[PDB]
This record gives sequence, C-alpha cells and structure tokens, in this order.
Amino acid sequence: SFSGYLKLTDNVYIKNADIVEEAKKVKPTVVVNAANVYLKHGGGVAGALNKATNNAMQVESDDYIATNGPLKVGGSCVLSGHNLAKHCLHVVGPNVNKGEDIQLLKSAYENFNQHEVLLAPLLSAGIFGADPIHSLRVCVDTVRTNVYLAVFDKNLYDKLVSSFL
Ligand SMILES: CN(C[C@@H]1CCOC1)c1ncncc1Cl
Repeated sequence: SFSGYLKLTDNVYIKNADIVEEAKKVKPTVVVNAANVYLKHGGGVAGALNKATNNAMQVESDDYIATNGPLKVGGSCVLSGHNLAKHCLHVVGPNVNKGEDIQLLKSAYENFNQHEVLLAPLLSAGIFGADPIHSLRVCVDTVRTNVYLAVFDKNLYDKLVSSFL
C-alpha cells in the first residue's frame, strides 16, 4: 500500500513524489489525472501519466471524447488506469490560465468522494494556474474519502506542509 506519506487530516495524506512513479509502485485502485475537458493529455500531470501509458491513455481518451463529447469543468470520468492503476479518474479542475471559475475547484474535488481511496495530484495546481495552498485547503474541506496526494515539486511540498492549517 501507500508509504512515506505525511498525514494532514483523518483522510488526507501528502508526499513529495512523482505521481507516475507513485502509481507504478502502488498500482492503486484509482489514480486521478489532472485532466482538461477534451482529455488532451499534453502537459503537466496529464502529459506525464499519458506518456507512462505509452499513449494508451490518449487513444482511450480520444475514443471516449468521440463518443461522449467533452467533460464539464468540475466534472470527471472513469477510464482505465492502464499500467498505472486499476482506473484513472480524469478530473477537470478549473484552469485559471483559461479564466475558468476557481469556485469549480470544490466541484472538481467532489468527484473524489465516489472512490474509497485515491492517489491524486492537487487539482488546478501547476500549469492549471491556481494557488496550490488553496487547492490543498479545498481538498481537505471537500474530500471525505482517503486521498493520497503526490506533490512533484519538493519546494512546493515543503511550503504546503509548513503552511497547512
Ligand atoms: C463510505 N464512503 C465511501 C464511498 C463508498 C463507495 O464510494 C465511496 C463515503 N464517502 C464519502 N462520504 C461518506 C461516505 Cl459514507
């Protein structure tokens, strides 16, 4: 199971780790992807998870979009976890860099409540432009299921832990 995590709350855990390396090690039931509405896994966590699947995540995602159309910002879909996990929960947090409503971050985290345990990144953090400290706060105040957060950046991980209220 999950190792080396710092416990933040009853159900939220955090580790300075590469979520791809973490997923290949734990092979969790659910890995969360920091998805966009089109499931175009170009960069950030999505590009990294997709590259670890040898593009199989993108091929599967393009078929999902062809059938269903785009996701909503704040929405999600469950697809295969490929070689990383049993499932991948593709969750769309608001992209502040595209002017999306930061209030949708709580809706985005609510998707985690449908899964007993998840390996996840901080939604809307990184290239999505939101403040990761705010993302962690919304995560702890929204998610009730067991969430193991992987924060790639060591300096950000230290800032998140040291400032966690
Ligand atoms: C028991 N679970 C986990 C569910 C069970 C299957 O999907 C996740 C809960 N999750 C959130 N809030 C309350 C409860 Cl009781």
